[PDB]
Amino acid sequence: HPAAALEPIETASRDELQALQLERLKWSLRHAYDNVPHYRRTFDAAGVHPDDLKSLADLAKFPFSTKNDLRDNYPFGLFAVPREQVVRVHASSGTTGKPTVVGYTARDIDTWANVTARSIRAAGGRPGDTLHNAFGYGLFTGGLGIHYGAERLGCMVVPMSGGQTEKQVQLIRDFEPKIILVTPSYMLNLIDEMVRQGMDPAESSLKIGIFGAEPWTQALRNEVETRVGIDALDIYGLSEVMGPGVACECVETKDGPVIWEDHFYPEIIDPVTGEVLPDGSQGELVFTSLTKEAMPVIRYRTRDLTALLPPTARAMRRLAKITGRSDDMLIVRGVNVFPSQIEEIVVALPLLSGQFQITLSRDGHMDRLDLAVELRSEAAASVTDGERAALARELQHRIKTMVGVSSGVTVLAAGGIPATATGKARRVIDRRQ
Amino acid sequence: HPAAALEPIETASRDELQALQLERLKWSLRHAYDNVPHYRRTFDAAGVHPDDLKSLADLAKFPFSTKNDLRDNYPFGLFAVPREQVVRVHASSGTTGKPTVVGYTARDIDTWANVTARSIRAAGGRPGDTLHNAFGYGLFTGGLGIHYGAERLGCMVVPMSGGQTEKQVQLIRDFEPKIILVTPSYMLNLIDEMVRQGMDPAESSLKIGIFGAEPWTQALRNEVETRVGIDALDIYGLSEVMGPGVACECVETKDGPVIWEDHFYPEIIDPVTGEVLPDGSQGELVFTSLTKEAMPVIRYRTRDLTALLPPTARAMRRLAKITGRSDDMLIVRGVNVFPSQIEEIVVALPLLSGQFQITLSRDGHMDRLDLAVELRSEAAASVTDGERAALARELQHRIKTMVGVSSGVTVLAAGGIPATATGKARRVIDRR
Ligand SMILES: Nc1ncnc2c1ncn2[C@@H]1O[C@H](COP(=O)(O)OC(=O)Cc2ccccc2)[C@@H](O)[C@H]1O
Ligand SMILES: Nc1ncnc2c1ncn2[C@@H]1O[C@H](COP(=O)(O)OC(=O)Cc2ccccc2)[C@@H](O)[C@H]1O
Ligand SMILES: [K+]
Ligand SMILES: [K+]
Ligand SMILES: [Mg+2]
Ligand SMILES: [Mg+2]
Repeated sequence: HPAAALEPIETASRDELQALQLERLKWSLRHAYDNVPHYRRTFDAAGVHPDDLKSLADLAKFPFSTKNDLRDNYPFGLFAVPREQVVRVHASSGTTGKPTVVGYTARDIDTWANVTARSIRAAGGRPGDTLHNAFGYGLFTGGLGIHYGAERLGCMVVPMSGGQTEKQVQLIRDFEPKIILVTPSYMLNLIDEMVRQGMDPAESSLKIGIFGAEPWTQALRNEVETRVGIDALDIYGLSEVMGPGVACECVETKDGPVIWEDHFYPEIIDPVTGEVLPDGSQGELVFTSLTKEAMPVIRYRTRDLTALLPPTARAMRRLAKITGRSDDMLIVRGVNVFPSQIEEIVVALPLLSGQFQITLSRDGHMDRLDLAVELRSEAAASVTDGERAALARELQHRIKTMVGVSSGVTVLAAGGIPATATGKARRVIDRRQ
Repeated sequence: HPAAALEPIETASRDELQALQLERLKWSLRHAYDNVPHYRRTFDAAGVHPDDLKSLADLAKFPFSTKNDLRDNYPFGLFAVPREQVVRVHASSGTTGKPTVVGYTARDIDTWANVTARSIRAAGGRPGDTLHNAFGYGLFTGGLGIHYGAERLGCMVVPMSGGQTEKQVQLIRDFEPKIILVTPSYMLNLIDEMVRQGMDPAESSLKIGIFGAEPWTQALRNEVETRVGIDALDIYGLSEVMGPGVACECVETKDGPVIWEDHFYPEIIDPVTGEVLPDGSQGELVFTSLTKEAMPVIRYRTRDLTALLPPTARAMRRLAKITGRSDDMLIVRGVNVFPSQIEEIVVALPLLSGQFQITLSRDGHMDRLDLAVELRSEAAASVTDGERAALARELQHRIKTMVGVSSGVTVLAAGGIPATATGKARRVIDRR
């Protein structure tokens, strides 16, 4: 429409694809090196120059980037263009109170829309389909990324965003979307609300669900597909690389997300040593962007554990199950949360010692985050019961506001959280299984 | 950058503008009549036909449309193209539990981006400026309309959306926007938060504030301009017509929103008789779209009371103060709320009689919505205090969810709300 068709590159030969990748990879390395002081330093210190890349395998010579490099160059230090050529910024959780920040040229936004349209098409969406977009609109990459891709595909986009459960179901009923884009966790909430409204979940217009932003199981898939009468497809990404639409599953094979590696070049490494592993081996997923202008990323470590699998329905490889992470990051209802994020907010309250413990659990199918924090000892003496309840509320509101997750808060006497014999607490107890 | 400069039509002659309007009006009326059964019907019933329009003055022959017509044709009954050619819907409060729903073709989106870019440019914005967009992103037209306009103009858009007050100020501090787009009420919240963070409001990077979605005073303008060190400009619109970017003020003259009447054709009428009034005269603003494909609107009554003023900085006319409305609609923090909307949610709870009263008040500079409802008599006798407090919280949450506004809720005994001698209550007491 024109976007009903596959792009030529989607069905290109392995040779054609690898030639394109090599030509873009040379450009992207040199773009990074010339235009981003950090990469100039980081390459120089590693003894490597862009010229050193003669073949795809030569990528292993180049250093890794991580979340720390963004943190150390906040807010815009990793831009490879002047800010006056940057039309979009997006923001998500960092390890400190400064968000992780990414920027995009006009071309970058166009590229993003194109791969996100490609993803929705791979999953079976078409021009003219009504599409219910329940990913968060705003600083998160999910909502706006899915928005542009769907609009580029010629879908009728319902910009629902991520809350208002009764209204979600009202509009699914009234607007009759064929496609829903939503976290897998919130999809379950929506099914529950259909039931409470007297709507059998299989009596909906939906034929396709495209789920991402967090891991989900085969069992969740079977449960959604069966109850709602849809094909459910897996859409992957992360803000640093672009957003959603880094990889997406094809409905013809349903055999895991296809990585759009004409744009986003994947490697798998041992998470401990950093050595590159052969395709089929489980390790940590690393990306190098091939077409990004504003913020090229070079061997960016996702911390996601997975594996690369051979091409099937496309010219490109696939991801295996994403089985966890190699850092301490939590995802709650699609929202990235670091324990250190919470710590910073906890310590900011002068009545609290800084001692804290997050317990994650499952209440039915819903994740629950519960936060215990300790008073300073001098404070137990003087803080009233009403004062410590308000302290709990205030802490809950700041975490909701600054991190973006809802949490139960409990305020304990000093020593109230079980510690090592010298006072060290386990920061995260995840019982969600 | 292809959006730094004015468009030719912006400084065209009045003759040339009116000739474009007439041609586009002929097209719009016929597009509506040919393709929307509703309009076929209302035109026919009014004894008029698109051919009947031979000059701009002939528009007064055509019937008005209103929110009711959207209500009666929900969700998509006023589309003039197949739904498969519509790429966007947006939704805002109706008088019922069904939202007011509007649709756009790909071309429509492009047209809307163009007039919103033009608006932000009029207010002094330029390609390369960092713009902090704090209008709500989602079903509201505000967030996404401003988004596409600012992107089109080549601003660095920060897609902040409407909440998270501490984070708003953190990112204004850190990202150093030159432009903020936000409701005028929420701008005041933001200034308070600056103070609480130990930031003097005048030590921001901001140079331009573009405020709308609701009426604001000269006094609010003076306060914001003084305290923040900016020029504040007024941007107007409504979802049925397109969104924000129907009209916007020029920083050159700061004499009220310029109507982009190459796209949106204004009339002022007496809100009682429907008679068209001469420019300079106070009445009700009525729009007819000139370029819209998916949902052409013909003589749509905004219910906004204002006047048309002569051109100054552009070829196009300006709006006077928007002084109020000719219906019972409320706006709280940019969110449209109908009393009938609230009634529908109240009546849905089977313990409650349906008797209700909204009190609006000003808590400092902040609007409060406070809602009293009555139990049915048989229920007072039997509902505990815990249950009745839970009822209040549930009503509060359903109003927040379905209407989009926060409110205090009180649950009273039957007759607890002052009524007429035969039990009619005043629905709205606006003390703001
Ligand atoms: N399909 C998925 N399966 C498993 N994990 C996922 C999946 N999608 C994203 N994640 C996790 O979340 C991260 C990035 O979170 P971030 O907030 O940066 O970006 C958005 O989650 C972008 C997104 C939005 C909508 C759909 C898909 C992707 C990644 O490193 C994974 O750990
Ligand atoms: N600048 C303003 N001055 C006074 N009232 C305004 C102004 N802007 C809009 N209103 C009121 O809000 C309605 C429409 O509400 P609705 O939600 O459909 O559309 C968005 O308020 C669109 C908007 C978004 C952001 C900025 C400006 C305009 C309109 O009929 C007026 O009563
Ligand atoms: K995520
Ligand atoms: K409004
Ligand atoms: Mg179904
Ligand atoms: Mg200033």
